[PDB]
Amino acid sequence: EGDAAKGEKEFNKCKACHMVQAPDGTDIVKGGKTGPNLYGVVGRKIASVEGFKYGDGILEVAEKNPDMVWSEADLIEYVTDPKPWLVEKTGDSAAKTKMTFKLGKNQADVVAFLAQHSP
Ligand code: HEC
Repeated sequence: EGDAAKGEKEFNKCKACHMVQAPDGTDIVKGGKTGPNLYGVVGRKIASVEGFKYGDGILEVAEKNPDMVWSEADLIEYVTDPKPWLVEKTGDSAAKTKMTFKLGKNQADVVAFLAQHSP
């Protein structure tokens, strides 16, 4: 539904904290390590990157929904603002988020870009 080409450019806003790197080490987008690798994130189980120290809130969503993977819809909501997304799922207004960056536009496009590299 989104446009991956605009998504790729907008992802510049994410790359301070996230890379897109394939399992063989191929860099699609070089980025930081503060947040998890986002290669393959679309259709991935929520908070499931081994070795990453996730916050308590996103782990609670995964524990409550053990089979739940990132849908495009959920990704669009989460990247808009992680906090209300966690609050809705956990029912805890104090739910912890390690990510507070907000993307108020072009969300579907960034998600389309990520989907192109979630083969
Ligand atoms: C650092 C300041 C960040 C920026 C800028 C962006 N994100 Fe992020 N992200 C960050 C952290 C520390 C975490 C872990 C969250 C937690 O509470 O543990 C995340 C997480 C995500 C996820 C979920 C990944 C998973 O494996 O489940 C996604 C899908 C995600 N981030 C996407 C994303 C995008 C698209 C960004 C730019 C618009 C972006 N993040 C910015 C840290 C940081």
